[PDB]
Amino acid sequence: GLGYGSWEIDPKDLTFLKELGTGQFGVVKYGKWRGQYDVAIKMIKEGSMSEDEFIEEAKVMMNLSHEKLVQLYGVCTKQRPIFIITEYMANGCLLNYLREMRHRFQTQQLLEMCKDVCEAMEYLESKQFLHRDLAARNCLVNDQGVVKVSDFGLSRYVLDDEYTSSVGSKFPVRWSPPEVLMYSKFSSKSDIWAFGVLMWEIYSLGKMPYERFTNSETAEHIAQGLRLYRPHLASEKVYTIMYSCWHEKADERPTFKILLSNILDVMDEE
Ligand SMILES: *CCC(=O)N[C@H]1CCC[C@H]1NC(=O)c1sc2nccc3c2c1NC(=O)N3c1cnc(CC(C)C)cc1C
Repeated sequence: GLGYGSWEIDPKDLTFLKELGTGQFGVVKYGKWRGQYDVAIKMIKEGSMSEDEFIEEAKVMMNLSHEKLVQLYGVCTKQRPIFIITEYMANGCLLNYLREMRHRFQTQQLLEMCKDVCEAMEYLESKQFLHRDLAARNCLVNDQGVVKVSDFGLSRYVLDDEYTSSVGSKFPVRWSPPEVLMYSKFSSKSDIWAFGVLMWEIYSLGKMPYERFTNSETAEHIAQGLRLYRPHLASEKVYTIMYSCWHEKADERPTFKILLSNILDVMDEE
């Protein structure tokens, strides 16, 4: 209506129903939009985000739409704190979901989670949009068990320097390729590397990558050409796919289109 652009949600249209917890940007709630539609609401804690830059980018993100990508519905910007409104993912983040042993996953289900994420990443790649921080902690699970990619691109607007450079105590070292750690060279191939680590997290049921190492030791391990190794639940064919994401030379890593074909082949063969 009057006063709200196409990227802007009227917060008065929101009904807050349940607090989901607190993340890095702040509190996340479950609610309804105009009484009928499930939504997630992330309340951006003040001082945490580059808000004017994020809002301009939110206008571009409104045009990103894919079955396996968490849908941005809009932002609430007239106020502090601002809200990010999205489709609701009832089973929470993939990381905690993988760690609940009660699910007793079949490997067929684990590969489907990889395929879910890979389709979303191929879509983002087809739009020349880097995620820049892909990890199981960022993927979400809906009430049907479908995995979708979330938080895409948001690291660009984080003001806490501990998060934004490899020198920082909160940088995702364990998801980063050597050229990121050594030179800060981000590209589609640093998303590819992180996807390989995500595949490892999935088949490891949510273990920390390099769980016996510090970040500093992980960087040295990776820099010397050493890698994660095969999770007990990964077949040889599955391990070949995730390992292909970790070529020291970025240009020898596959695209998300090639990974998708490889994953579909293994689904057929297994
Ligand atoms: C393992 C990670 C974890 O523990 N997360 C916790 C942070 C607060 C409580 C936990 N979060 C959630 O359970 C959920 S459920 C859900 N559904 C939809 C969206 C989200 C969501 C969360 N947390 C979220 O942060 N989001 C969310 C993600 N990404 C964006 C950005 C846009 C462009 C997609 C927005 C939201 C609301």
